[PDB]
Amino acid sequence: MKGFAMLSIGKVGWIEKEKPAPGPFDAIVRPLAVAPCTSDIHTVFEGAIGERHNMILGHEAVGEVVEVGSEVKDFKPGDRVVVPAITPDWRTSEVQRGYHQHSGGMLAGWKFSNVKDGVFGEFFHVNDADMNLAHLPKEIPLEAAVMIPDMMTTGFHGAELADIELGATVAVLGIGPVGLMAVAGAKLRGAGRIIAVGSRPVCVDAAKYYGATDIVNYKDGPIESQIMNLTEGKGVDAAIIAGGNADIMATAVKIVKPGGTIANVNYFGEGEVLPVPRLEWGCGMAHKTIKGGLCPGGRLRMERLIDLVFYKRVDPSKLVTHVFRGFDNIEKAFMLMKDKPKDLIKPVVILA
Amino acid sequence: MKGFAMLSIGKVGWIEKEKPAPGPFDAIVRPLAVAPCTSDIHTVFEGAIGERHNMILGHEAVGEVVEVGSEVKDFKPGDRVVVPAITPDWRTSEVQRGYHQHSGGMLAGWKFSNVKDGVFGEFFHVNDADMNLAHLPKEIPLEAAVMIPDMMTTGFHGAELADIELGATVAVLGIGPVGLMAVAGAKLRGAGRIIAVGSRPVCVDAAKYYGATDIVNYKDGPIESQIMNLTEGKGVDAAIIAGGNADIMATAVKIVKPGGTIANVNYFGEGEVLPVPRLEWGCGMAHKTIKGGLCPGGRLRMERLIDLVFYKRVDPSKLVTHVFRGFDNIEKAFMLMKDKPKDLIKPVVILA
Amino acid sequence: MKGFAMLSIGKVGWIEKEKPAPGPFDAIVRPLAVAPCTSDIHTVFEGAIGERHNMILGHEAVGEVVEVGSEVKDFKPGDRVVVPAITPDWRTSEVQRGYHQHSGGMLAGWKFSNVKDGVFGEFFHVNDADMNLAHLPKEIPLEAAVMIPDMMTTGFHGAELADIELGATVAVLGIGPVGLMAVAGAKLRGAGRIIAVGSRPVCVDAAKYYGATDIVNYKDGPIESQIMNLTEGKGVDAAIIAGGNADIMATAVKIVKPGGTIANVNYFGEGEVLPVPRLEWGCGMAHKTIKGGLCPGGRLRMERLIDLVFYKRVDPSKLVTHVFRGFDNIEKAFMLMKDKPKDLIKPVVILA
Amino acid sequence: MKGFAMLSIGKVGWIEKEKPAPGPFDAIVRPLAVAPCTSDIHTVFEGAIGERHNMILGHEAVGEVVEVGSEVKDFKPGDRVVVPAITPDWRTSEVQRGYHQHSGGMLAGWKFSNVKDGVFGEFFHVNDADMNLAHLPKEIPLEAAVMIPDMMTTGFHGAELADIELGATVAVLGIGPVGLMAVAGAKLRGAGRIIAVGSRPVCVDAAKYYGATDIVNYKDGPIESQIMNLTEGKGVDAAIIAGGNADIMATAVKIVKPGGTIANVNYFGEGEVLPVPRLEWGCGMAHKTIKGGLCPGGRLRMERLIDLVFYKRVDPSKLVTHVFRGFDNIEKAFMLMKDKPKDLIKPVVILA
Ligand SMILES: [Cl-]
Ligand SMILES: [Cl-]
Ligand SMILES: [Cl-]
Ligand SMILES: [Cl-]
Ligand SMILES: [Mg+2]
Ligand SMILES: [Mg+2]
Ligand SMILES: [Mg+2]
Ligand SMILES: [Mg+2]
Ligand SMILES: [Zn+2]
Ligand SMILES: [Zn+2]
Ligand SMILES: [Zn+2]
Ligand SMILES: [Zn+2]
Repeated sequence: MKGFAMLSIGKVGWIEKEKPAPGPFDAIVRPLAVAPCTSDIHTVFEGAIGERHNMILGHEAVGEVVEVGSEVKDFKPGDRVVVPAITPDWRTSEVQRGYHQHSGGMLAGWKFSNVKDGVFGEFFHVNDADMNLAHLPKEIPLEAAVMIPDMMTTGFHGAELADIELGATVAVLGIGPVGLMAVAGAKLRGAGRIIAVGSRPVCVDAAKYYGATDIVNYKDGPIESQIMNLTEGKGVDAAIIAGGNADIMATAVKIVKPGGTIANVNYFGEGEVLPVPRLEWGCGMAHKTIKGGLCPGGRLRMERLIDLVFYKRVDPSKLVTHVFRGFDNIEKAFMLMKDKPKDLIKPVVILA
Repeated sequence: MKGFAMLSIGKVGWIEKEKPAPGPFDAIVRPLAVAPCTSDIHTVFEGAIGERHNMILGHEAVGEVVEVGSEVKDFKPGDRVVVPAITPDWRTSEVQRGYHQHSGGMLAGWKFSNVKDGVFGEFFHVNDADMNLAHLPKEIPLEAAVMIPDMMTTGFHGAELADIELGATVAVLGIGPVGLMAVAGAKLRGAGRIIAVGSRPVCVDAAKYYGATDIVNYKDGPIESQIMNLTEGKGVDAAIIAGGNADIMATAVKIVKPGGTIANVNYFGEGEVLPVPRLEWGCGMAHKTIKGGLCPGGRLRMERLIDLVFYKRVDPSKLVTHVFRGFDNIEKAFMLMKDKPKDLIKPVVILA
Repeated sequence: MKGFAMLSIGKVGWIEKEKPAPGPFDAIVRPLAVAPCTSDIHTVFEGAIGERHNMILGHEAVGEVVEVGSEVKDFKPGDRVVVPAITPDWRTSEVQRGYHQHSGGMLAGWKFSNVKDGVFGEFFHVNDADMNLAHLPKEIPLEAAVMIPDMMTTGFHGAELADIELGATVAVLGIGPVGLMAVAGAKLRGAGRIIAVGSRPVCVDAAKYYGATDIVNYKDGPIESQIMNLTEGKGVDAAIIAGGNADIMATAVKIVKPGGTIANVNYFGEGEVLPVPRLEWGCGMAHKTIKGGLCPGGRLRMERLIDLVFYKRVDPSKLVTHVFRGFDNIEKAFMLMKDKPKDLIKPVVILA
Repeated sequence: MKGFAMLSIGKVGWIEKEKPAPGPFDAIVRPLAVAPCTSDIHTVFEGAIGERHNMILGHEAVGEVVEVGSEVKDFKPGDRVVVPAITPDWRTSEVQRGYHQHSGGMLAGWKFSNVKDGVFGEFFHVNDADMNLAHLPKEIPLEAAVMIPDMMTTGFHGAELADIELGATVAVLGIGPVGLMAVAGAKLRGAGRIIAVGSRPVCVDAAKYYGATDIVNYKDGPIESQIMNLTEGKGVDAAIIAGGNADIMATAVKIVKPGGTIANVNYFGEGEVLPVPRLEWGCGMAHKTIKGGLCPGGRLRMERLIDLVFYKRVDPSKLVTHVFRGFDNIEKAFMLMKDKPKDLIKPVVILA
């Protein structure tokens, strides 16, 4: 089996492994469309996950079931499905506590390209298919559906974590593809004014498209000072962090009103301490709740979002700026993620 | 002072009372636009709230502050403001418990046209100006603003009480002006498929406009059996009741899945017991939570929805089907509410 | 294998079935202690759950794992374990919605003595041992442990659903074994004044022992008015229904303040509609949230409640008012529950 | 009027000011018992809240209404009341958002000894008497009652923020007088195992009394490793921070399992950044919510805790280790808090 993988930190390239075999509850899927995530980049050229040798990359795919186990009941070979980035083992302690994201350990929900070969192969292995796969309606285009596995649940679980109230003002720090979905999520939660913080013209134009009402470029002065003016010094009702480094946490706390929420879905890789300003955090009493969690995965999550797209509630189409064909391009698309052109948001390779 | 009021049960007609005086914290407002509510009808021709003599009617109004109290600080004469239906007394017990709608009593938050003279007068009295009035931006049309005081908050509170989840399937029972806002509400909470239950063609055409994805007319079979078909027998994740009589509660509990929520914002007046089917209510264990409450009021509440319209989040314009002029029409508009023409949703009289 | 079962409605008696075989993920447990539930009585002598033939009864058991499936990993033969009444199939949809009680259907989480042979046999079958069993520390006495599987979770789930707040005033309608644990539940959620509604002298004495501060005997006038008296017409903050018929739902709504919550864990069998007084329910607007759900089950639920006992948080012992020995007795103890002696609360049969 | 106050940072001593005059809705109270707060110490010898000149200190008092406003209706001279540390202005925006602690600004609800003269005087001023005062039952001793205004609400609010679940394991970092009330609050939220982290013997003896089941003395190794052991490496379900500096935040995040809650009610005064270890915070994805808010104040809050004491649900008595008589000792008591003797927890001076 041919598959684009991580060779060792700082080194990738196509390799060959043995086609996976489904367990009684698993399914083997053949990619139809995939996408590279900035996370893979950090995983390969920054060892964000530790050292890994010959691990196929990728965790965002839409495929066709080619083989199922003896115990799979809802998916048969030939079925078109959307595959979640998070594919947990549903029979664990934490699944009973309500946090499947952490089934069997912190961030254990995430398997693809972490402790299991990713989706960038001629085939890949999905565990517990009846629990972790969702059928793909034929009316939803491959390009768009692939934004569902990770971009859309991360952005949306940003908006979810914020406890956004009807007509509340929400600030989104980081307008990348995840931020763009976090902006759409704030709009899906009844957000009134949505202040998107970003500087890429391609990202800002998309943000306005998804509901952004005010754009804030940091190259105009401090973010906390700009948001404060925009809100007559009232601050925002919530702040969703979708990107940036450690610092961005301080910004968040400073622009959020007392009793406000700061929801984080960004993956910090630098330093070892995320800054929480004690003065603006009411010396630990301003009731500014800070949240931060991995995006939900699993069938239901996928089906939920799939309806959101099916009923024109949101269209992830705008996130895809590049489209390529054939496996060979999985590599071209990948690198494209390492050096973000000013016209790039999210590339996708149809696998025809 | 001139004002259209309720004389005796079944009897209305213009009367004259003394122009009200502000307290140190209250304000006097001169209406700029108002709307009759079916409530008033029930209040007069059905004494839904008891016997009342010479009570100026109306509780939905957008006006101008003509006179403030000595202690009012955020409102002066000349200011255009939206006056919420619910204008509670913020210094009570229930306010500390978080239920201003019941400040000082059950539904005591509601004063206008209940224990206070309505807004259908040359002038009306608004208690606690700084806590119960909200500035109306010039860009928002009066026809529209007037829908915020009661229709939008009630409709929206329906969605709010429902505990909708991203992608969740919501069913709204009753597509009246309130139900229509409940349909926009659910869509504002990120509902996916929204099933609107109603028959009036003028109502359904709006329902589609506000997010309904499927129309269910009881004239085609039992509602419960239809929703069950549309949802492959899965049922809905939540059902908002915005109209109907006692029965409808049974429908609700029957269409919602175990674990779902039945949110009610409808005003039931007959019978003395609301039906909750034990069988499909899991014999008291299918976790189908039932909620029901008076719409929130107050400045903040209004502010929030004012922003929703301000940010083209939702447009209440479509609720206004008829626009009249001058006080005199407050009566034609009132009657018009009694006998709902097949082309009427919500009548509004401008400038008086 | 010998086992006391339900032959047909109104008829019970011992029968013999073949000893169950564990699936790769199940376990075979040998009871060490068990207890009859009023639900068995109704299930048999009132077909509360339909016609059943040769169905071993009982669902509250403590025992020893005698055989495990090839895939079980946390349980081995010889282990002492507490077995939850609810033993769901954790790989279902509703488990992703957060309601394992309804995994695969409304109330589907409950298998023992419903769709699966009960625990009143020389052996019984527990599905998904790692997800549905919990180790029993030797320091906890069997008489006590057996109260955890159903009585404890149900009563505690009463308090839980009640949304009790520190110092809140709770009322427990029905002080049977479940009400008793609902009384300890409220105390566990930091309830201040706890009003227990009941007449049996043996129950009231236990109620006082678990935290009730006032006793209300319906034999002294209408409950609704008596509680109104005790609370200067303020009413209670929440009302936990732990027994009664359908009429109790009304009493509940009537004693709860606007914004309060009615939490019901009682299994209603009569009639086909649970009354909800529209008047005192604010005509559908006093915000009186009504909740009612089956008790949670599974390993975790059992581990949590086990620690409560282990750390002397609560002592179920007082619930056990009779102790028998040997299977023979499983029948005498069964009958004992049909005709509640004025000195009975909960009988338990030791060792098998 | 005689009163012990803050002359300027680092300097204190009695001073004289004019007896305060009640506004239409206020009340003047004469102290019957009061107590020093570690915070006054910081506020004075560490300017934790800025420079201040001649500000009467203290915020924890039980007194006698000596004069009420013309508008006050629930309080008359002679009445014995408990006066909450937090005494907000109930007619603000933040109050409609449900955070009276921040009425008029961040932490703005805390007036006493912050922006208003404290309770350490012959008389003191209480704004909004009907909203911010609560009657003290004669059965509750003064020593005990003075522990309600700040210690109890803060400790309890810690447990409240933690989102503790029945049987959940909770850790309390810091067992000071507030931490002792968080240990009590945890037990009041249904906690099973409660791990108290502290070294002062008089504090641990009290900790055990309030429900602590395990004592962790940092002088035996790293707290995180000790808790990890005690918990088989599982970690705690919640961590309430009631003392320590910045670092303690790191400890919390390191001992709480994924999906756990770090609830802070500690007042941090050093540095400008509270540490949040990215590694063990799941790099911003371990779903380890961090909370932290000012203790609730107001009449209702006080009435709730008063009931808790009235129904022997908790007894603050053991927090009081010293008692003194007359004003003169308010200073002896104050200094007693600056240099914590090994036998001190909370000093109270009776008869003002
Ligand atoms: Cl704003
Ligand atoms: Cl559907
Ligand atoms: Cl009371
Ligand atoms: Cl443990
Ligand atoms: Mg579909
Ligand atoms: Mg505006
Ligand atoms: Mg243990
Ligand atoms: Mg009392
Ligand atoms: Zn990416
Ligand atoms: Zn109307
Ligand atoms: Zn029973
Ligand atoms: Zn203190």
